Amino acid sequence: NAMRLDVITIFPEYLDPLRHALLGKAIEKDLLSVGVHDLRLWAEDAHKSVDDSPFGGGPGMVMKPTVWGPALDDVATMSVAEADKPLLLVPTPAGAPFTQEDARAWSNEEHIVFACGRYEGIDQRVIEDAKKTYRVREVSIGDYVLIGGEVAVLVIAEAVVRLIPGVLGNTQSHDSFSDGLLEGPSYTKPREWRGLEVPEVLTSGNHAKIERWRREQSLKRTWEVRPELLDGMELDRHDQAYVEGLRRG
Amino acid sequence: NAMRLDVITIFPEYLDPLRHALLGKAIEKDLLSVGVHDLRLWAEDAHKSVDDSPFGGGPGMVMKPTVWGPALDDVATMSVAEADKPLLLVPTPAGAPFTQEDARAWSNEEHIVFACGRYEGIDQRVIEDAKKTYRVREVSIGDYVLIGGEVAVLVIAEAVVRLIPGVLGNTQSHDSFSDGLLEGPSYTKPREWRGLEVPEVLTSGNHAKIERWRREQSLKRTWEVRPELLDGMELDRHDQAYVEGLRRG
Ligand SMILES: Nc1ncnc2c1ncn2[C@@H]1O[C@H](CSCC[C@H](N)C(=O)O)[C@@H](O)[C@H]1O
Ligand SMILES: Nc1ncnc2c1ncn2[C@@H]1O[C@H](CSCC[C@H](N)C(=O)O)[C@@H](O)[C@H]1O
Repeated sequence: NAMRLDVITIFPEYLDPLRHALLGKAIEKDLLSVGVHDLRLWAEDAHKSVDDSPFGGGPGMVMKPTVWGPALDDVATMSVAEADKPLLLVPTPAGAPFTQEDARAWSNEEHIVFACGRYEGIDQRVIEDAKKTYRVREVSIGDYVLIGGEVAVLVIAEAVVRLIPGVLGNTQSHDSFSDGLLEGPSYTKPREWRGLEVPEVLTSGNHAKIERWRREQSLKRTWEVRPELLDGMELDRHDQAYVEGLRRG
Repeated sequence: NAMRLDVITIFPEYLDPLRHALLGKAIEKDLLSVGVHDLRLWAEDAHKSVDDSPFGGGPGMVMKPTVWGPALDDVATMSVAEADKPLLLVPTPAGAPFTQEDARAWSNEEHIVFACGRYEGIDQRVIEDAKKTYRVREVSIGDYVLIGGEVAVLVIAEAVVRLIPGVLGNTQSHDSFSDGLLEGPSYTKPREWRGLEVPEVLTSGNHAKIERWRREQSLKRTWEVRPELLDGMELDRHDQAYVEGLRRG
């Protein structure tokens, strides 16, 4: 019943946070099992080389199929119709964007393997050949350029594992994007701090007005920061009139 | 001349990867200085409490202004006109998206402080009050929900620090999104592996044809995975005709 994550990387230590904070707690609840594997275990030469110059010339290095292929073959055997193949996630800025829908889908997986790139990335034939053994997804965490895939593993792992029942715990298991909108601001005690008062509606005890305030603040934050998300929705008169009030200042 | 990063968190150990791989090398080149601070140092009660129930009712916990405010005040003094204030980055899924343009801008900063949220996040008054001391940016790394802000610090740090001269090193300092397109696939030796041959143009030595192939493959990957990015560009006849050939199959 535990999700198994296997990560193949030249920097195993980068994945130490998979055993910290909430994911570490998930392991102690038998909800998560983590294996981190040094890609160099599969390098044959004495130099433990994992990369080589790109075909076509040009700078940089590309990771070697003769190392990656055996590594992926071996890790797949660690606890065929497509649905029965394990999932292989390959972080790359040229992959389809990671979405909350992906996180929900992947929370159902029994076994996720991650292939972590560095340098120019992994020879593309590794990804194609891996389809014989895995369901393969290339995935970008956003429109920006990282140094390696390891940090993207940590991102995806957080978003996926927190959707496994029991991981968040009784207090946080109850978010942004859920209804197409960003979440608004939150407040706690004291009522007044450094001259700033919590919105008075929140101390009114009136559940209907508090709930409307929360909706307004979500519309307002979305309008401020991601107004194009509102263009994709049909707002009712209450919400549309509120947003028009923002546009008029 | 070194960029200083200070991170405030209830899980300092999560930031251990700031001293691994390339960022660890950057520290050893005097290009980066990292401080990680336990938020609980600023908790007053014997219980070292950093969070409390939200105003308005409802589940979850919100991090306390009476802990965050002093923490941010103290860390700002660690090596006023707006431009002279340090930059405070506050990861939140309700923040403006992190972009490569942000990464370029922030690579010029002398001092970046990160406030890492957990639970429902940080009382919003902390963010507003912090504007007296910092230039403040709320930033989302993507449209998905994480457990804490620590992993988003690792993401932003990779994307920013790799733009500091000297960090990538002579071999990788020369990417996706640079021209609005995703990068295409890369290949290395051997020419044939598991029945898959590297594209023959790449072994032709013809630089003009190789360069055109690289452009086509970038257009193709973008069309496959992010076709809306092509809608935002005026492609010339060579590129538009190529993409139309993809649409016709
Ligand atoms: N936005 C992103 N999402 C997921 N992984 C990323 C990423 N940015 C970089 N990476 C990881 O970091 C590695 C090196 S960056 C590869 C850079 C390439 N020249 C390009 O710009 O397309 C990638 O192979 C991938 O594993
Ligand atoms: N996409 C994202 N980008 C940056 N930080 C994120 C993030 N998702 C979660 N976080 C971090 O994780 C913390 C807890 S998640 C807060 C969840 C909130 N109820 C909501 O859905 O809006 C946030 O406060 C932030 O620090």
